[PDB]
Amino acid sequence: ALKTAVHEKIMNDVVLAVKKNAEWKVLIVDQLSMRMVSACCKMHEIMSEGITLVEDINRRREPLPLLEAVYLITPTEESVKCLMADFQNPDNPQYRGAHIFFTEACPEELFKELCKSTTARFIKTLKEINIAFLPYESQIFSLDSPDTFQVYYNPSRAQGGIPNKERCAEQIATLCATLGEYPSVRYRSDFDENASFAQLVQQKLDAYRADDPTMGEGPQKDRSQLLILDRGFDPISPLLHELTFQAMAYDLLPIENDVYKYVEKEVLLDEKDDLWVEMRHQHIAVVSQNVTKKLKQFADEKRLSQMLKKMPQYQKELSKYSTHLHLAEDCMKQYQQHVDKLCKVEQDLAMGTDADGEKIRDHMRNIVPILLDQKISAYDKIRIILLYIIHKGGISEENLAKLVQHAHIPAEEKWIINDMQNLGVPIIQDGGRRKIPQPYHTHNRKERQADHTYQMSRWTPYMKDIMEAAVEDKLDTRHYPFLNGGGGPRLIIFVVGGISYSEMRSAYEVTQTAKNNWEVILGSTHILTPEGLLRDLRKISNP
Amino acid sequence: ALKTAVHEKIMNDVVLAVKKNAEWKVLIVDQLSMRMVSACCKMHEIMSEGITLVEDINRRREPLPLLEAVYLITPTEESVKCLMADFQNPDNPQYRGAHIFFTEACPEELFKELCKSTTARFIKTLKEINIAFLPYESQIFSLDSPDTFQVYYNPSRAQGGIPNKERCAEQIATLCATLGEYPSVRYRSDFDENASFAQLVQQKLDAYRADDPTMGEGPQKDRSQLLILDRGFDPISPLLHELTFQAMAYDLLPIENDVYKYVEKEVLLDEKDDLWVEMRHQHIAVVSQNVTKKLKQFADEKRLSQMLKKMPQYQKELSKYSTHLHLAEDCMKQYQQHVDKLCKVEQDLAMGTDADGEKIRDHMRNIVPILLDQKISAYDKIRIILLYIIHKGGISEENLAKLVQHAHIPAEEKWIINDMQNLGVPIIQDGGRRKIPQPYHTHNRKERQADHTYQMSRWTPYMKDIMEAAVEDKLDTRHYPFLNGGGGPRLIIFVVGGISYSEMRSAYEVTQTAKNNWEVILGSTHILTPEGLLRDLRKISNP
Repeated sequence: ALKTAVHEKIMNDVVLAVKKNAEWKVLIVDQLSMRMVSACCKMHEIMSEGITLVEDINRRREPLPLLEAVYLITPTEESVKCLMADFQNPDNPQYRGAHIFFTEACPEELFKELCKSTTARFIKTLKEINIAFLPYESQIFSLDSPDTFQVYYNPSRAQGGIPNKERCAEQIATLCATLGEYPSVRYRSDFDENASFAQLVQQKLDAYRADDPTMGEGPQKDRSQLLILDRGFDPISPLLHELTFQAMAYDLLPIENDVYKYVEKEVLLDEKDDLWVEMRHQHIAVVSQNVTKKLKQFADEKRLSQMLKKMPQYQKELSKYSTHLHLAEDCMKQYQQHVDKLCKVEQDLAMGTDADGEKIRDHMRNIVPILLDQKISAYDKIRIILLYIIHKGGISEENLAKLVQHAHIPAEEKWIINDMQNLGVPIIQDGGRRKIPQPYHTHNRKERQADHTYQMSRWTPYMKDIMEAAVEDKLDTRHYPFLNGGGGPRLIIFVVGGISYSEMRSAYEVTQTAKNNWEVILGSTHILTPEGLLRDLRKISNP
Repeated sequence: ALKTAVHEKIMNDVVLAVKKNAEWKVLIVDQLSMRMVSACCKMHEIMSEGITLVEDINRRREPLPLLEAVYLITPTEESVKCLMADFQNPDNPQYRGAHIFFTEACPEELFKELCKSTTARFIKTLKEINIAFLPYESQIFSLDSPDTFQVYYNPSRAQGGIPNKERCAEQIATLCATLGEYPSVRYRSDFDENASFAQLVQQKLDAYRADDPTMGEGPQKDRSQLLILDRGFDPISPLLHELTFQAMAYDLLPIENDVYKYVEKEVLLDEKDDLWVEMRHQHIAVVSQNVTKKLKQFADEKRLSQMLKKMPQYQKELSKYSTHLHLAEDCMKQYQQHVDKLCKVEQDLAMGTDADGEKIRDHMRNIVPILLDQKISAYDKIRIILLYIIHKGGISEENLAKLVQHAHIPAEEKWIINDMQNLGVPIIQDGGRRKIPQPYHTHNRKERQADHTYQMSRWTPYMKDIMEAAVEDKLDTRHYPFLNGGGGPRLIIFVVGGISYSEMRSAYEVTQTAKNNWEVILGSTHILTPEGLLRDLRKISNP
């Protein structure tokens, strides 16, 4: 797991490497850093390694003059300045000394400014653990750089983007490093910025191979490939209304920064929550169902001072079981409120052949009735239109202008449809240009029987197709060439422009199947969400 | 059950008697009324009888001009005024008309004030269901008159008490009525006010027999007895630190008006809570234990629109299971914090023979060490001292003065010990008076093997002894005579001065055992609590 890799560094290269002589220190982390720490290890392991306290470099906290401090922060202005402040004045510093562990090489501009600080004296250590990415999940990582979307798709952003682009490379490089992998680069050639990008990625990791010959060590590690994909390789998947717990939850519910508040108790959906890790990839159809089947299975495993301890945790269990039903409930509600409705139109559009493989009255049918539905929202309608246009392979400046009217889609959201083009997708019918392909459409992909256990869930992400090929070592190269030559093992896929939970799900499935011992790791600039993707297209024409 | 009796009236004399012509009405209840309603019937039965809504006469609620309203309230100023306000102005009343069902005959002073109100017009009905008591539990009722304690034990309250005393009679009379019982009166003769009181009780229920010959109808109802006891019949039980869930909970936790708030969600411990009804009478030793054994047993009994309903209640279940553990936890904590400690001294004192039937170093031993314990509280110490004095059968003005000092018991609480005497209990050794008995002491009661499964729980309330006799029809009469002659069936015990949960528990046990089909119903002026009893003795010398 990528999870394990990070967990390793944090303990073996930070907490333990500093733990010395029955003493005590404070652990200072920031926004991002705390994120990954809290994703790979539990305080327990940390606190019980000489870490009396843990807290945010920013949020001001109480001084501890006689204690060494371990700073595990990112080379950002904010953090570095907050650091410099903690020792902005000797003869009154807080924390006896300072052990600095940067998340990634520090800017020579900032680094140099730190060396000319009153803080330079207290610095007893100075390293960086090379972790420019967030271990979002066991098999998923995020560069947390949603702006790259712009850099990549906003025309008036091209020049003055290299900085941003290569930082992603840099970031991606540390993912490979942290995994002890020196993979073969491949990229979808149907979009040009890809090859260009593919380069920086190589260069960045060539450099990493230098500072460590262990990167890509014997065994299977060599059959490993790093495939770079652009968002345009599949505009459908990211738009659909998925009905698997995790996928669905984040689309219909208001879950800010992975935290689900409900009717006020709030809970964080995280790797740490075992239940969540075992439910996120399941159909609402059976969620509530299996959730309770789990509750019991749990009870059967519980059959005066030593007991007054078995309690605090027995309470925790019950709570998980409540929030998940409670979570799966909010879902089931929203579905009936209007979603099932859209799921029919959408599936038919993405499948090209509804439930019984017919065709459809495509051109202005099923659509309009929905587009008028006064209950359905603006974005819901935009999603249905895009999927619609995508199916037609394009549409006239005219017709499009029509659909947009029957939907009463505001002016401010009008362009979102249009810009989808910047990703490669053919939206405006003629435009008098060079024809554009669509590898993601059902008809151009290997057939899969039309026996889907659920009708509202008929679609499969092209992404999965791609994985299943790469894994069985049969992914075409006129479309997904190797940077030059080549061809765990580990399959590293990177989508510049965001990825969907359905795609994240897929990685898991492929990884937990005919896996020739293969493991698929999906990562991206950011984690996408239907409306998220929409807001993202929006920023190109209205930043 | 007394439960059934009340349930009957509420439906057959209120909800049904008003349910007419496919229409709808609102049910308006108050603090007390809602209590008993929620103890005898579930909304289901009510809501599905033309009761669209139920709510508190006080808490202001929305108007429903075209709906009749059914008021089931008590003849109190608060309620009657709130009523009079609902129609304080015609041409803008809320609720088309009004059906008033008083809990008990309304004061001619208040009643008369209601007749001269703008509300008099809207009154389409006016009755009272004759319930001058609180059906606390399935087998316990309370007159909710804690002041009677004073009337009975405060010397300077005797004259000018008859009013209060006979209202209790009146109240007790309606308990017998509501139960269709015309029982034989008996009273502990060792305390004089008893016979005196016994009288009013007879008279009050003679009167009730008049207005209804059905009171005491054939079958077993005639073997039924109403035994009147004074608090002094057992000063021990009420002082002990009981370790059965309910008993314990109310003593160590801060549970105002039967509502347990914890760490803020709050919950009401009530007959309606099935779990509570099945746990209140159990030893902490096994509470948490059986509680979880129940959780599972529940899960095994749960194995998309019709399901989005099975949810709202499945959530309720989980919550019960949490609050009870959570409740039983707060208990287990307190126990270790200091209680176990006291439980040893106390038990030894009340038993006269600790765990292994020895004797003890009684006179100033075990006591003092505790009396100094800076952790233990003032009341805890007072409890230990009383139990101590009670064991000695009394103590010198001197010694008592000593104990009180080693304990640093404030002046304000000093007398509580002394006044315990007003109840008959011999506290000041000599006093130069007529010797006083103690029927409750272990040695004067039938033997019971010293094989108590728990050491901290060795004591049995004399009260139980009394029941087990009356039931097997063998209760002595030189001490518990019949008002004159005589001798369900139903055993009605009434303690003037409060009753303990341990005693409440006992009634159940006796009722659910060798019961010759007998049922024991325990009732009192109020429900006692160790510190409660203390505060009660306090008011005699410092009202």
